[PDB]
Amino acid sequence: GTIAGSVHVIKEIMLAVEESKIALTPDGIQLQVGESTVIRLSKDGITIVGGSVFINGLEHHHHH
Amino acid sequence: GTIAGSVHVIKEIMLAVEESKIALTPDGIQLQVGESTVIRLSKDGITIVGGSVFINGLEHHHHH
Amino acid sequence: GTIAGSVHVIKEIMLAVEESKIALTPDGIQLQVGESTVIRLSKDGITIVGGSVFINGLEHHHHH
Repeated sequence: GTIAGSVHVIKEIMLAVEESKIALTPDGIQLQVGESTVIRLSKDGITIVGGSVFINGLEHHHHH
Repeated sequence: GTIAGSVHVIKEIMLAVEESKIALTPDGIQLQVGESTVIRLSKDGITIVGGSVFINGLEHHHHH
Repeated sequence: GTIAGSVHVIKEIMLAVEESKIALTPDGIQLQVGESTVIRLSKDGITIVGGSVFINGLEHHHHH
């Protein structure tokens, strides 16, 4: 399905098309596609995760 | 021009101001400005490209 | 507060929930949360800054 919504009572903006979503809340911003591609922004920083992440042609590998 | 639109018949949300665009589809999310700055998110990962990309002050150079 | 708005006279789309904002203008796109987490996209490239930035589990440290 698809949802585009802005609500204040409880404060959220959501844009969604199936599994692709952008959400804004007082805690920050999340962009995601499916279950494992996610960019999250919060007051304290940013997390970027993806099965493959490429930045200007160079792959950023996983660290555990 | 400028466009902000949500459509389901065919499933897409688009936010555009001239050459700056964010689009959501069932395939993922794309953010772009002009023809060569792009962040794309898909089920399988993320690509980030820009003439200059800086992350926390450090430049990420191009790899071919 | 919360704001979701599209204006053309002067050309801007803004999505905001308290300190979390996404703005599109002819100059590009900015996503931010609070005062120091920011992703900016412009015709010339991309800047990503956050108190902590992690990409696929690896921290990207600050360079001055």
